[PDB]
Amino acid sequence: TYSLRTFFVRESAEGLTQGELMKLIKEIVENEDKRKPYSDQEIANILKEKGFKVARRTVAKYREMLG
Repeated sequence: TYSLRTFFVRESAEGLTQGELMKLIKEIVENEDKRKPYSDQEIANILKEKGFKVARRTVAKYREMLG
């Protein structure tokens, strides 16, 4: 009740909406870790994966929206 479409959007995000990114960040924290939680640093690092266009700053903002 959420999954849809395929998965293949490495080179830059699909112009996703700010709202989509939110759930995206939270989704990443869906199965975080205690000794390796998806903190703003992590999620932010994830972006380095050459996927979405985030940033410690942006993540920080989201962190508050969810964290």
